[PDB]
Amino acid sequence: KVFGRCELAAAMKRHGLDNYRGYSLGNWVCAAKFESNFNTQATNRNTDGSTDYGILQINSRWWCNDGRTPGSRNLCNIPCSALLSSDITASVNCAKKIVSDGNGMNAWVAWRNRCKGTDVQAWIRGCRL
Ligand code: NA
Repeated sequence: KVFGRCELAAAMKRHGLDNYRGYSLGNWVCAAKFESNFNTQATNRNTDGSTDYGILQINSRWWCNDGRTPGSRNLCNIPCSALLSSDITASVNCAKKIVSDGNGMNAWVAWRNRCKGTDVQAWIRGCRL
């Protein structure tokens, strides 16, 4: 599923991501934009041989199992394929664990490089939330 911007904002809010660990909804929508372009089916191979999965490009090195990331963890206790579903529940539940890990949203390099410090509220502009 390719979410609309406000459609994804509404879904993230419903699942309690808005101001989760003190990150406003616009931060999460901004991260999703630059990680996945709002595409639940987005997959990207990392140089270390791990893969990033779904709207928030959750890495198989730590968070989900894909069966092909040697020496990796599955700290969200999910198959990485569950992160590609049209229903973002699994991605959000796993993102809540990632952002609680100590470095907040800096875990998402694209958030640090493209969203951090910017006018992230622009990403929920005009949304009925
Ligand atoms: Na893994």
